[PDB]
Order: sequence, then structure tokens, then C-alpha cells
Amino acid sequence: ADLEDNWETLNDNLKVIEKADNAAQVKDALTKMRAAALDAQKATPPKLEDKSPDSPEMKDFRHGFDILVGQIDDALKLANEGKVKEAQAAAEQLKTTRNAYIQKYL
Repeated sequence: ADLEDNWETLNDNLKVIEKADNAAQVKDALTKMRAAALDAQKATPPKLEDKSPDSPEMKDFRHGFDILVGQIDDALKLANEGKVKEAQAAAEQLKTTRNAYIQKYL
């Protein structure tokens, strides 16, 4: 795969969400983030290429994305209910998960 590509998608869409004025814009951005996270979850970060695909590190790498997808889904539920501000707040917490789970592997 190509993590930097999905990584770009996640960053630009966080910006879209931050600047959004309506729920539909937030929903569309979250959709792109979910797709990007799903792709990234199947890739192997550079620091784990020599590791086993079933290694604790790879499982940690993949679980971080399960958590991310989970948070994205939580934000999507909010956006789908018309709660723009709450969904935007929810999206601000994604960086916390990314830095602690995935960042150490790049």
C-alpha cells in the first residue's frame, strides 16, 4: 500500500471538517477519512516490514486503525443527526489516536 497517500487524505479532510459550515460537508469528509483509514489499516509501515504480519506491533498498528475507524463512525453518527459542532469536536480527537498508535511506526 501507500500510507503517505492515505495520510494526506486524512489530514486534508480534517481541515475540511474544521472549516465546514454544515453536516453534509462534515459527513463527506469523514467518509473520505474512513476509506483512507481502511486502506492504511492493510498496509505495512516501514518500521514493521521485517516484522511478522502477525507480530504484536502489526496487531497494535491495525488496532489503532480500528480505534480510529471507531471514532470516525462516532463522528459520522453525530453528523448524521445534524450535530455539526459535536461532530467537529469529535474529529479533533483523532490526532490523539494517530500519534500514539501509528506515528511511532513511520
